[PDB]
Amino acid sequence: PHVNVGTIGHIDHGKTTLTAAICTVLAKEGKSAATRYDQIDKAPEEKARGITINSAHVEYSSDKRHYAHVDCPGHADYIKNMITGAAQMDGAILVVSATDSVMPQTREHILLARQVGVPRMVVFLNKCDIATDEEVQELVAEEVRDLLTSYGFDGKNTPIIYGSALKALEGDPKWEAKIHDLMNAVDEWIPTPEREVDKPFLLAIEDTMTITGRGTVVTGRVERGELKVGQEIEIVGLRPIRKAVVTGIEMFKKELDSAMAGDNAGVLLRGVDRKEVERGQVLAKPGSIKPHKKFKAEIYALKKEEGGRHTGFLNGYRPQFYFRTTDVTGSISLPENTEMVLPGDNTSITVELIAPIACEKGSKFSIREGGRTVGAGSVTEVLE
Amino acid sequence: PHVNVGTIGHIDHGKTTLTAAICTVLAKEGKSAATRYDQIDKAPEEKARGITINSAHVEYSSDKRHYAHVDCPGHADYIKNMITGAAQMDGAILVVSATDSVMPQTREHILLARQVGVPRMVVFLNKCDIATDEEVQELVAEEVRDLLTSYGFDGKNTPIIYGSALKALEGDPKWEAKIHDLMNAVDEWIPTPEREVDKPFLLAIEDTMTITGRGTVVTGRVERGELKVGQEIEIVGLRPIRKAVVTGIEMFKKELDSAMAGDNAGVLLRGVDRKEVERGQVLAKPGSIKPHKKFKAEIYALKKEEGGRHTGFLNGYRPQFYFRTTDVTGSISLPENTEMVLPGDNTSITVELIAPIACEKGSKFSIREGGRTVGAGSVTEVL
Ligand SMILES: Nc1nc2c(ncn2[C@@H]2O[C@H](COP(=O)(O)OP(=O)(O)O)[C@@H](O)[C@H]2O)c(=O)[nH]1
Ligand SMILES: Nc1nc2c(ncn2[C@@H]2O[C@H](COP(=O)(O)OP(=O)(O)O)[C@@H](O)[C@H]2O)c(=O)[nH]1
Ligand SMILES: [Mg+2]
Ligand SMILES: [Mg+2]
Repeated sequence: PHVNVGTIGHIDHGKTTLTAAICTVLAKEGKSAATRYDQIDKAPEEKARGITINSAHVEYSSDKRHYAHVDCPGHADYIKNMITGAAQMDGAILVVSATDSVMPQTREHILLARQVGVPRMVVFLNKCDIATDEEVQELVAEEVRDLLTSYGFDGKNTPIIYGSALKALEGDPKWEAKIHDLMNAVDEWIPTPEREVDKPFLLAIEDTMTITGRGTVVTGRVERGELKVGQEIEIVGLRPIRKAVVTGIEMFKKELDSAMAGDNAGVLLRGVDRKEVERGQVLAKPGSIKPHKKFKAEIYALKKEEGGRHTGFLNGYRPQFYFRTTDVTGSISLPENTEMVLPGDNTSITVELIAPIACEKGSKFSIREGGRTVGAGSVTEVLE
Repeated sequence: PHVNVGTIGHIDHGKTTLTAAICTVLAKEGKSAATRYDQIDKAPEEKARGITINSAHVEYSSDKRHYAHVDCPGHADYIKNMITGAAQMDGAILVVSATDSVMPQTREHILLARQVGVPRMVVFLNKCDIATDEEVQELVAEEVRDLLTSYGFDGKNTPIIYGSALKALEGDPKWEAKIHDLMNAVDEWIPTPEREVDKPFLLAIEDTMTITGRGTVVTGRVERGELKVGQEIEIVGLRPIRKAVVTGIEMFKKELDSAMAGDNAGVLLRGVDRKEVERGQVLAKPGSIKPHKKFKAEIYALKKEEGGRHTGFLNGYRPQFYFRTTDVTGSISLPENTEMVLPGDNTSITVELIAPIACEKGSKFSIREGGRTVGAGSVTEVL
């Protein structure tokens, strides 16, 4: 079980150089492959549910943990990666050039990280081989700390390493030591992710089937947590919420006592009629998630050359919102002074659905029109 | 009195080419000067102190009016120019590429145009030599109209000319004709600006004085309008608003009967004690402007190299707000999810001053910290 991290920050501040520096320094101890800057600086197109992103992925391990590291060419790739959940960062490495201090994309990545629930951050104050004046370095560091605090992060205790990603790539051991310092800070500051099996149980219902005399079997993938026979669940979304007692769990055709995250299982609910359950609802640990018709979210509207809309949309745009296994029609309201959202834009929106869906902070959804995906979103607030 | 216009729109949609095309076509009638694209596109960057705005300037006359036309290279130049007011625009020529449709800077320039008070717009749907197929052009046109309307403009009646800036510049007479259609649209849709001397009188008080035998005399520059001896004015700002009759106007050590925009004049006020006036107040036509402690504004934060802050400021920043002649301390409240404003940024803000200052929509001000200018703003709403 590895830890997911990534290099965020303003363009040309040194994310890719730092990524190559980590891999190069760690490869000398046999803890990574010798990944070169030019392999990562290339924009490697990938596809994650309709959204095309240029994104690089490397792997390395520390003395304590193994890491999966994401790095992206463009600011637009970071927006797309974080909203869709294609990245999923247990912790972020914020690169800030000491010669430029905080820049607009530095703030946007930190805000997006707060909205998609990135727990913690470690800062690499880069280009200190250029900005050698310590008073300059401290002024940038104090600005980064204020920025982290203003967005809910622990600016006082966030580790900030003063280094040079370039000179570390060159083999200068004085600057290589900062790469070691950054790795220890990541080991100690970025928490090990909670296993999906310890989270509140959730299963997205795909099919229903009546077992005459006993109840109704609902089938779907357990997204997180663990369910046990005899436990009580809630059926959330679309229809009025209700509780049910699980009397059976089967996967192939064997009868199992439990189901956990990753399982595609049939769940027998005692006394529930097939008309009470439908696709799009979720089984959930009672009280762990609620139904909502109104929510706030950050969205990315796909460009025309990505299969998205060809023109912008206004207030009152009424598309379909795809949540896990089904779509629900909703109406979109826009923030003040945003009167048109164009293809390629990312913006906050407020959505009033016609039917309630089970959603929380961090729920992912696709915006669809005529069956094609025109945008992707991440729920930031349940507003009901 | 010429009309101030300018090309706005997303980068690479043809603003500079259209600017050169307008002059080149009208120069054939002696109504402008033949202008190549490189004269404006490759002009050098600006090498001075303070806020740095890159902008080119041309002149041309249509059949009915004379025009001063400004064209800027970068998006940041348009933000700075419109917020500070150095690019005062009685009307705008929005350039939109028929190949790319409306882009984020197209919407951004329209929003900024409304906040600084640009009343009207004509649209030059450009690159119709590439995007032949009048159906494709008409779709982009409807998108521009919907965008114009969504931001408070009359998108339904806004003149839209389907042209090609390049082929007009190169002398294609079919496309040259669309330059003349654009001039007709500007002549008829862009309203002639109201004369400065005809606007409601405003004077910004700089100095106050007691002529022991005569009375209180306030001195300042007339921002707009005209003041005549015997008229009633209002003293707006820093004190409860009151009225007073003008009994004297002095300039160049002579008693005069009137003062107008641009004049620096000492104004003698009847029944006003010196403790009732002070720098930062304004004299104004009664009811034309009100004092406010709270307002909304679009501001541009100066970069470090422009003499501004080296670091970003947070919610609750309490700087000075320099209005015409004096600064008033005030607190800044930022829009949602904007927790820090960096040097070089532009953002809408809400301000609460410690004292009421006379202000209105379009009032310009500076943000100052320790005496040095760190930002420039334009009031968008008074509360
Ligand atoms: N002097 C110096 N240059 C650096 C450093 N890190 C990156 N650069 C340079 O800055 C430029 C951008 O770095 P890159 O990693 O591409 O930035 P990214 O866009 O944030 O990935 C490249 O030309 C690097 O060589 C550093 O620590 N010191
Ligand atoms: N084919 C064609 N190209 C154009 C037209 N107008 C502008 N261009 C091209 O678009 C590019 C950018 O135009 P420019 O005037 O610099 O746009 P600006 O950045 O808004 O000022 C230039 O290479 C022009 O040659 C047009 O009507 N037709
Ligand atoms: Mg990079
Ligand atoms: Mg230009």
